[PDB]
Amino acid sequence: SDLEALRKKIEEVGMPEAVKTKALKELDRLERMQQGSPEATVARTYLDWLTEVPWSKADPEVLDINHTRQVLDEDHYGLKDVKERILEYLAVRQLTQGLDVRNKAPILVLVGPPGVGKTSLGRSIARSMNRKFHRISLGGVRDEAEIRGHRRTYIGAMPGKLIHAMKQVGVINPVILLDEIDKMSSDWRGDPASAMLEVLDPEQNNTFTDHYLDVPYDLSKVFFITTANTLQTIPRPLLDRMEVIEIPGYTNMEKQAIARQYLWPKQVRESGMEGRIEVTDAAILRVISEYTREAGVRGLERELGKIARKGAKFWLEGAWEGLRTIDASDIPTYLGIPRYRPDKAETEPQVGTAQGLAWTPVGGTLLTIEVAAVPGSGKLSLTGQLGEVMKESAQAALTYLRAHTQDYGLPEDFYNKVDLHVHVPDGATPKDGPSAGITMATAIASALSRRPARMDIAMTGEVSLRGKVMPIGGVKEKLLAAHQAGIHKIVLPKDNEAQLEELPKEVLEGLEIKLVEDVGEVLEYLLLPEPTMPPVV
Amino acid sequence: DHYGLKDVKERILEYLAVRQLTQGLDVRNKAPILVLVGPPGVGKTSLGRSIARSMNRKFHRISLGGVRDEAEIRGHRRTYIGAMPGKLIHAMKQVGVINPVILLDEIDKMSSDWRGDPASAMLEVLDPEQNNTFTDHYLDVPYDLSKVFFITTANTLQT
Ligand SMILES: *[B]([O])([O])[C]([C]C1=[C][C]=[C][C]=[C]1)[N]C(=O)[C]([C]C1=[C][C]=[C][C]=[C]1)[N]C(=O)C1=[C]N=[C][C]=N1
Ligand SMILES: Nc1ncnc2c1ncn2[C@@H]1O[C@H](COP(=O)(O)OP(=O)(O)O)[C@@H](O)[C@H]1O
Repeated sequence: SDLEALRKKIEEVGMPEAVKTKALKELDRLERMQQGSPEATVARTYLDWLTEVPWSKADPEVLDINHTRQVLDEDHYGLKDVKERILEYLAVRQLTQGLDVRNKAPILVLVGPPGVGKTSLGRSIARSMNRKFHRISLGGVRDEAEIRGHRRTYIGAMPGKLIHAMKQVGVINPVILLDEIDKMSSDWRGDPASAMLEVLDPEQNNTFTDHYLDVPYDLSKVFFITTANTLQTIPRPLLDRMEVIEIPGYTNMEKQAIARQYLWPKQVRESGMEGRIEVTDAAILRVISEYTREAGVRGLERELGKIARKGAKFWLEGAWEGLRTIDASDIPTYLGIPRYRPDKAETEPQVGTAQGLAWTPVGGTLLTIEVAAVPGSGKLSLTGQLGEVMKESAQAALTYLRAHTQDYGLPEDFYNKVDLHVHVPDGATPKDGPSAGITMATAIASALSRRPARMDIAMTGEVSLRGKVMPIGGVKEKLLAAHQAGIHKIVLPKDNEAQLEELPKEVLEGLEIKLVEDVGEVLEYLLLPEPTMPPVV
Repeated sequence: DHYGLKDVKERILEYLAVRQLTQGLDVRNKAPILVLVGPPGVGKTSLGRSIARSMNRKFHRISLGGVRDEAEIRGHRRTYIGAMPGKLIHAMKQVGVINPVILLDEIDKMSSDWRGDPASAMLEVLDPEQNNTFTDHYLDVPYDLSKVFFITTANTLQT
């Protein structure tokens, strides 16, 4: 009577008319499963979903931003303006919920380096709305292999892994998540972006065309959270209807915060030791700096585990009572020898030198431009694997000085008898871009005038010929690098006064950001008023 | 539809005249299909949907830039136990109007790799004496492509 039990469950689940006739034809067709079977064994994976797929299994959608906020921060730190845009996508649905919402609304998409929080939010955003998070690992699909299930052309007509999200969950109003959509390639037959349109259509996400599940499934509420790292490979006909929210990356303060309570324990327990060893907050800072050189945090936790594991072996090597503590005075005994020096400022004013700030995709760096003035013919040597653009900024600063030899008390004929030389340690890393011109403008001015330039001041500003300081890019990462180096005075163009707000409130208080517009402001600020070394001529 | 463009719309009012004023002849005789240009601030094909809507017709769209294979507009032979025809007839299917206007969707990045160049496919329907003489793999029968008023518009005119 099992061939009749298929009636019992198919007639009782659901059922919408859109999927009613889809069984009334095959409710009888598959009963020939004694011989073969071309069309009787290929229908057990037909009802076993239909007899098991949920219908109308609803859930109380959270209409309380405090239900979300008070638990989102319960899982993640910082990302304030980021979390500001997150809620900004949330309550747009609950303003027209039920009807006049599912018909048209943008799609949330998260982009950021793969170390920073990208998937945990999915479990965080879903649990905060009484649904079921699901991490469809799309990394591995770049072709027309499985974006919609096969036909009934074989016995292995297992549904599409996409619609299996509707199978794995037991409700009809889930939170379905994707991973790294830019891991595709739409350059051959069966464009893998075509189906995703219908899957993500803010108009027909209630019709899921397939090849074995011939009926386009009707899914009323399917909350979506899309993740990626590169906007480029993301399909074009999909990107154009996504209110994408970027995920920036961490700072050396929050990097100490997360690992203080999240990464360290969630790696200590799994390290056998369930509270029999603990690392001090000061010690983490070393591991924060001297071994962590990643934008995200995926690289960080691996070190702490390596501490725990190699720490665990010490127990079997020799026991110790209670919990053993680990401070910044014993870390190398666990992780080995450091791999990245810190970048600490120098304090004592030096001749013809300045503190340059450089942006890098993994943070910020404090570079030290240094120049020399030797009796020569007037050449200009720009050394240190400098980029072609920066070399232009060097003369740009130098030429400005040449027309103002009296105004800063420079040598009258330094264009002619003083052969400069600009170096930027280290010598192996390609340094590029016009922003550092304000600094160069300083050291060159100092080196000629023999008045030292104080180093407790950071500076960065692109220079123009007649002398106006122009805006730069990446003020956020640079300043953050400057503070963690221990600098408390910064010089910055007037234009970038706007983007000063992105810094945390604390660092902004720590720095006395001098805001300038012309170089004449800087050279009075930075140069010692007295001559300490003899000139060239 | 939009605001301004008094120097824009008429350049199609000076285009549709060749069809109404002369029907049967000079209405499908290899007419010059449109093209538009402007800064990258204005919504340009936003006028597109308001062309059929302006003439009461309907509208469909297939990404010709994404048209680079035979699972696209080209046909699927009837030998198989399952296969879908080209999106040309499918486009005709989703619509209920034999002349569905189609913007040249993203053809601005048109490649011409294997499985039929999307240009040769247009040659059949675009040619005024060939559109009535289509040919599928889904079928074999010369299928009369009456009209698909392509609205060509992009900011690339080289590849
Ligand atoms: B400026 O262009 O933003 C700056 C100039 C500079 C600063 C410090 C030392 C040397 C030069 N350069 C950079 O920030 C560049 C990145 C860049 C390049 C072009 C346009 C914008 C930004 N980064 C570096 O040169 C760099 C950073 N870290 C290590 C090595 N090089
Ligand atoms: N704001 C945050 N608070 C706590 N942990 C975080 C935060 N952001 C990221 N993480 C950690 O980063 C890790 C990311 O891992 P995973 O999700 O596998 O990679 P991806 O970042 O590519 O999604 C998680 O283990 C998570 O614990």
